[PDB]
Amino acid sequence: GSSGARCYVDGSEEIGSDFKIKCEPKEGSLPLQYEWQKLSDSQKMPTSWLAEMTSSVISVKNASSEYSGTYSCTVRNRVGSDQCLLRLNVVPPSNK
Repeated sequence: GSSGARCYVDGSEEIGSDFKIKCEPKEGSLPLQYEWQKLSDSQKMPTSWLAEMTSSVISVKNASSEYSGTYSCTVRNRVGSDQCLLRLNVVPPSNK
């Protein structure tokens, strides 16, 4: 499939739901430099954003129904320096 960049997100929006993010840059050889970028009202995640600076695989909690934002991934390798688009959404279950 993708060559050099792997970006996708696994997170189901629910009060106390399941979150997960994955981003790994594998272009023929090991990458040079890469860092994550996101826009989430809950942006306060120092240790979490550190792992995001270089993650490969991440797990989060949907404990908050306000964790809906547009994520993003950035990789820079002489052999494949580009960006990525990631997304995460956490909200409350609309019961009928």
